[PDB]
Amino acid sequence: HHPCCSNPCQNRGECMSTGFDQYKCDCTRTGFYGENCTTPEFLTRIKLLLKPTPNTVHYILTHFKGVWNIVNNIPFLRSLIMKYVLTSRSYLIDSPPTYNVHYGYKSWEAFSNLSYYTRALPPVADDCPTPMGVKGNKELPDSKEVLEKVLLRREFIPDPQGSNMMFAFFAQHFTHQFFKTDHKRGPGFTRGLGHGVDLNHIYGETLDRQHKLRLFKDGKLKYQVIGGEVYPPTVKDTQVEMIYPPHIPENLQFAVGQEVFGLVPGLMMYATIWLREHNRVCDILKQEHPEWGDEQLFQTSRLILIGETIKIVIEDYVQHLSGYHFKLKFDPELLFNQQFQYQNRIASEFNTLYHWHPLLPDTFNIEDQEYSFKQFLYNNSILLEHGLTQFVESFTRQIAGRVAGGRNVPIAVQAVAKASIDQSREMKYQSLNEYRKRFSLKPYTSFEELTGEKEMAAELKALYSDIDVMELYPALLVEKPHPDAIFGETMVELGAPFSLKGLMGNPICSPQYWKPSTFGGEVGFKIINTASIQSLICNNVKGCPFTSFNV
Amino acid sequence: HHPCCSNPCQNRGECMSTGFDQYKCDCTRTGFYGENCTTPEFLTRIKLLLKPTPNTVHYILTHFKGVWNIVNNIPFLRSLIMKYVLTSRSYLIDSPPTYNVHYGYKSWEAFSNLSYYTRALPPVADDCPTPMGVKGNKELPDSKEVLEKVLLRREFIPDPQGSNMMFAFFAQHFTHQFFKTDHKRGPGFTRGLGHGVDLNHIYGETLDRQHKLRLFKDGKLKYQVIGGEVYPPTVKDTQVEMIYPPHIPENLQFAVGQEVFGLVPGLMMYATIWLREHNRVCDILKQEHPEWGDEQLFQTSRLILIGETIKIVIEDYVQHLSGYHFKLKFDPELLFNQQFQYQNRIASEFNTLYHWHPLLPDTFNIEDQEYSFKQFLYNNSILLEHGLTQFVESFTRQIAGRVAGGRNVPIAVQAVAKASIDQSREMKYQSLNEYRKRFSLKPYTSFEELTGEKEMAAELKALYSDIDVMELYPALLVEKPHPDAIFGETMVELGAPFSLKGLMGNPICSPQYWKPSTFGGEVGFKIINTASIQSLICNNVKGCPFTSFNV
Ligand code: COH
Ligand code: COH
Ligand SMILES: *[C@@H]1O[C@H](CO)[C@@H](O[C@@H]2O[C@H](CO)[C@@H](O[C@H]3O[C@H](CO)[C@@H](O)[C@H](O)[C@@H]3O)[C@H](O)[C@H]2NC(C)=O)[C@H](O)[C@H]1NC(C)=O
Ligand SMILES: *[C@@H]1O[C@H](CO)[C@@H](O[C@@H]2O[C@H](CO)[C@@H](O[C@H]3O[C@H](CO)[C@@H](O)[C@H](O)[C@@H]3O)[C@H](O)[C@H]2NC(C)=O)[C@H](O)[C@H]1NC(C)=O
Ligand SMILES: *[C@@H]1O[C@H](CO)[C@@H](O[C@H]2O[C@H](CO)[C@@H](O)[C@H](O)[C@H]2NC(C)=O)[C@H](O)[C@H]1NC(C)=O
Ligand SMILES: *[C@H]1O[C@@H](CO)[C@@H](O[C@@H]2O[C@H](CO)[C@@H](O)[C@H](O)[C@H]2NC(C)=O)[C@H](O)[C@H]1NC(C)=O
Ligand SMILES: CCCCC/C=C\C/C=C\C/C=C\C/C=C\CCCC(=O)O
Ligand SMILES: CCCCC/C=C\C/C=C\C/C=C\C/C=C\CCCC(=O)O
Ligand SMILES: CCCCCCCCO[C@@H]1O[C@H](CO)[C@@H](O)[C@H](O)[C@H]1O
Ligand SMILES: *[C@@H]1O[C@H](CO)[C@@H](O)[C@H](O)[C@H]1NC(C)=O
Ligand SMILES: *[C@@H]1O[C@H](CO)[C@@H](O)[C@H](O)[C@H]1NC(C)=O
Repeated sequence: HHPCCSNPCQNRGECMSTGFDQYKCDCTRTGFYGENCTTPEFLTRIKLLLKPTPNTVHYILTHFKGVWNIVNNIPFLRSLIMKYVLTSRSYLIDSPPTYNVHYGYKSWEAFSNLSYYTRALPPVADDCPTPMGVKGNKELPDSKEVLEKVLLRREFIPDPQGSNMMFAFFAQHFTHQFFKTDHKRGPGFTRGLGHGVDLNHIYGETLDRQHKLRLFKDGKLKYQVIGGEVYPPTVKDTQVEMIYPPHIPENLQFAVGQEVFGLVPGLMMYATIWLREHNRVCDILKQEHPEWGDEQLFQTSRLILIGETIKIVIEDYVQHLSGYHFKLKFDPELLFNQQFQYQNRIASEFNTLYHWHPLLPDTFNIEDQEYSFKQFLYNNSILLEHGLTQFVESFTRQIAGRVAGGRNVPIAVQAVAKASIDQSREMKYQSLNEYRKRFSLKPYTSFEELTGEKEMAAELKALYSDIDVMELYPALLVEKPHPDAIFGETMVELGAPFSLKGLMGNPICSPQYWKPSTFGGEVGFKIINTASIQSLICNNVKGCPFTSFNV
Repeated sequence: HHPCCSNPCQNRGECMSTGFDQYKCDCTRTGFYGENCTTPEFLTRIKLLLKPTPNTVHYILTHFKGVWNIVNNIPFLRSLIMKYVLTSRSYLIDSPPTYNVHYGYKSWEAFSNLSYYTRALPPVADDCPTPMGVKGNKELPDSKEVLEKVLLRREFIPDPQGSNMMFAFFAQHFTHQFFKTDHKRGPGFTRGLGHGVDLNHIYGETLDRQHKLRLFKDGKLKYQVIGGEVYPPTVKDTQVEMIYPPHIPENLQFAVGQEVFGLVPGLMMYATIWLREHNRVCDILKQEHPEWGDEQLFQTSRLILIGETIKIVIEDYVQHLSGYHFKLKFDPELLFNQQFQYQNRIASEFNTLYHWHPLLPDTFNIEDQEYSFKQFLYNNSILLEHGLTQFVESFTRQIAGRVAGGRNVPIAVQAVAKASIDQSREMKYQSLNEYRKRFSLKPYTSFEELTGEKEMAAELKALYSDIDVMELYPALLVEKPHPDAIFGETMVELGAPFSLKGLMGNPICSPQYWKPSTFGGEVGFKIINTASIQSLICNNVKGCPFTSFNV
């Protein structure tokens, strides 16, 4: 078998076979040496003695509310802290990207082929004696048994952090610009070739699709007016291909950037809000620049919406998830005297960890109605009937499920949760503990340490035998959550660096783009710098209902 | 007409219209303020006073051989100076890239559409009152007149720097991996989507093409053996599309990575040399890793060849071009504590300035034969008759033509030179002095200052009237050369920053790639770090003939 099956190299050292039975570890720039790169260099000793744990940094940020109140009101210090938040997470992600599902070693093919998701850890070799390498049993536990024992929802568990349905649907809408698995090719492949926040879910992935969605007047996107309200145009009008069941009538087949957004009225809500926003920004730009043509109005509006999106994701969305008392800041300038790569490649593990189906409720509560999954799926009538104002009011009110803590996956989507495990295995993911070490965390020594609890730990020990063969995805869903939090430590420590890179990596955050002239001057720049989830809703939804990401 | 037609913004300020008749300059991070970014900040006023001119720096680097002899032999000093050399340029190229032929303002379409060449300066707006903005006559001079008066070769002018045909054909082969204009779409479009040193001219732009060229045994490329000599395989055997006129014998229809390489036996010489090198690197790696498959052998060899290419381009090719007494070094480690983006986008102006058709001789002298263009074009028969050994010996001995200094473009390729001019105009290039200002050079004040002479200066003045509307491409070919040099100041100052970025930007230069394990261990790594144009020929050409880029 492959000599590297046992994952012998530690601390980011690269394994390489040196014969049928032998390996070598490349220890370059890791700060360690020896056969397995475990012997610390002197300066590394001093850094390991000094640097605080992830769980210490997290306490400070989630406590001392009174001190953060001082810090948040002093611009110099807020900037300084935000700088730290950005740069600490930096060295964790390979940029330029490295491995993918087919390449456990660097190659030009892996670098150059954008159809692949990248990989934070190489896949387990095809010939390894166990699924995880050398440890554990010959087969992993049946995914069905794993799902049923510790993942599936008994009683609904509300998110103690107070996440609402505006948050769950925003998460779904936002992330589906860059998680677009190409099922024709396989789970390690993506159709999101821009690899980040390019708003293709509004504008289309291809220029052909963008042009069918565009009005070609005033920079705008096509739309229709139903009962005085602006909604996306139809499939029959744009000739834009969308995914709908056969029985969905012509008038209810809305056409938007991302082919799947007719699945859920929650997604169509956000699709409508953002289409309105784009056309709203066109109106503003036209006032500032009566001399501009359609193409410049369109392109400039797009850039402004990319900035709004990054702004919102950091300052409302990430802010809410973090539970930090410190006020996060979207300021590209903080990175201007740092080493940082303005480029991104979406990691497969970023997709996997983002399978937050526990967020979904048992029913979808809009006004006085309580819709089942059967009723909610593919029903845009629900949207037209109630209206966007009622959708926002209702979803702002309705609490989401806890993600970590185990047993919170709604039964309606059990097939989807099983697929994340199966697909995880098909893509040959390494173990939870391998991923924890890759992200500077101590491996878990037992299932009890992982769950924080006794009953689930025992199911898992009976299923997996060894903690070092526990899989990443189920673990994220069963993990001991932070105190009163939606997530546990592994989700946060893996998620945040991937997030930082997708957000700050965007070319609009680079010095040559981050100028008022890129956005049509000071007014356009200001739209970016004052954007929020509330203003997005307020500016585009009748009656300006109150909103946020918590109940 | 567009209010930015006159190009009022200086010092890299950005121009933006604010109404039909007004503009605003964006001076962010330029070091200047005021209406056209012409007033220097205090620190800028100081930076200017002290910073040496490019001609001063050029003089220092081409004199004091006795000091450079010391510096070249003290590794620490050599690295310091090279670090300066690499970082002085840097800040001159927009990366992430910005403009293109269709976008004179930043847009997502320009950022993301890899089919375009990028642009160091935005195009002149379509509605400007004169071809170059507002200066000059309503029509530029007839391109045939410019070509005939100041470009076409009367007597052959030899390169006073001693460049040979090994150099000339090296330039053509190397640059045709990234200058691959998509004539189906227009001059501003490329088929080289990898945008740099990917070695697609050897391996193919697409996976379909690569797979047809590969042997699928031991990582190797397919080949044929004619008279005991290894040559590229045929169109018939591989089903690889090549450009050949109908009359070419089947076995002389060689198939290689780049479709136009059958055009010149000169190019097919290097295609054969590099094909040999790849299969040779396979043999070494197979010996090191008898446990590896064909796929890993191929990919690792590819990475090694990319490293070899960059190494040779810096230390032999650029070294020779530069005229420096200082020895340039290929060492990615020098940028690890620097700010630098590991990405590149090929600029249209880099393509334009690289039209060095004056390098070409009047005849091609191999052994005792003198070949005319008509005889040499498409004649791989010449290659087989004489052999690679005689090709190298002959090409090492034959002098190339001077590029600047005027009147040295061979009439055999007059259509190509005319096209360079016509295409510049179709792509709406800004004028020479606009390009000089973009690259930190004083604009030329007269045609006599540009040429250093009187006769061409007078023809150019009668043709163009104003120096401020002189065009880039003809200017590079008539420019007064550096003392006893092949080029003028404008070629070096524009060319060098584009080069750095295309060489150091490559992902193999990034800290996560620049490790022995990336190249299959110390043995792969050392092939890169000891590569030279002499070693390339020595290892792959029968009899190990002496070679170099100068006669
Ligand atoms: C971020 C939170 C989130 C939410 C709230 C959410 C809400 C919902 C929802 C109710 C609104 C339904 C009916 C579904 C149903 C699905 N989801 Co999500 N999904 C979410 C994150 C994801 C992600 C990420 C993927 C992977 C998408 C991809 O790769 O294309 C996904 C994939 C899926 C798939 C395809 C899985 C497969 O077979 O490969 C289905 C079906 N699901 N999801
Ligand atoms: C670098 C020096 C150099 C040399 C030595 C050289 C040597 C020779 C040569 C030798 C016998 C011949 C017959 C030609 C003839 C041509 N060259 Co060059 N070329 C050179 C630099 C270039 C560049 C750069 C282009 C643009 C290619 C593109 O953009 O596709 C080019 C383009 C061309 C074209 C039209 C573009 C196309 O259709 O591909 C012809 C015809 N030529 N050239
Ligand atoms: C990026 O990687 C993709 C996966 O390797 C690759 O897609 C693959 O491309 C090949 C070659 O074009 C396809 O093979 C096809 O052609 C062969 C030989 O003629 C047939 O026998 C096959 O049936 C097939 O039609 C593969 O189908 C395809 N593999 C997939 C989709 O998984 C992309 O081409 C790569 N992208 C780039 C830009 O090179
Ligand atoms: C890269 O940017 C390219 C430059 O615009 C772009 O090429 C253009 O593609 C469009 C749409 O695919 C073509 O326009 C089409 O318009 C109508 C359809 O209603 C047809 O009748 C036309 O024949 C044509 O298909 C343009 O012709 C084409 N422009 C060219 C080739 O110069 C690329 O599509 C962009 N690439 C990406 C990845 O977006
Ligand atoms: C190198 O790291 C590896 C860890 O996998 C070690 O390999 C061995 O570890 C055990 C102790 O010597 C032995 O029982 C095994 O034979 C072997 N492991 C396997 C899976 O074959 C090795 O000890 C480490 N060496 C150093 C210097 O610490
Ligand atoms: C700097 O920017 C330029 C823009 O061109 C300059 O405008 C020009 O002023 C000239 C001197 O009087 C005029 O001859 C000319 O009318 C005008 N150019 C055009 C095309 O309108 C601005 O005056 C100057 N501003 C400052 C403050 O220096
Ligand atoms: C293209 C991908 C980039 C966009 C993704 C953006 C956000 C995804 C959000 C969260 C991922 C998972 C966990 C992060 C939770 C809290 C962050 C605190 C750390 C920080 O303060 O950073
Ligand atoms: C990393 C090396 C780059 C630094 C070079 C520093 C000084 C170079 C001096 C002169 C170079 C001469 C001419 C420039 C014109 C074309 C570039 C050719 C190299 C390439 O095709 O790329
Ligand atoms: C082989 C070159 C063809 C050029 C012929 C047409 C252009 C005439 O051009 C003339 O050429 C003369 C001789 O070099 C010069 O003295 C003149 O300055 C130039 O205008
Ligand atoms: C569709 O949703 C609507 C709400 O307007 C509901 O009345 C109807 O029952 C739903 N149809 C299905 C198939 O569930
Ligand atoms: C082909 O090149 C050969 C030299 O081997 C030469 O004799 C012959 O004239 C060339 N063919 C043409 C069409 O010039």
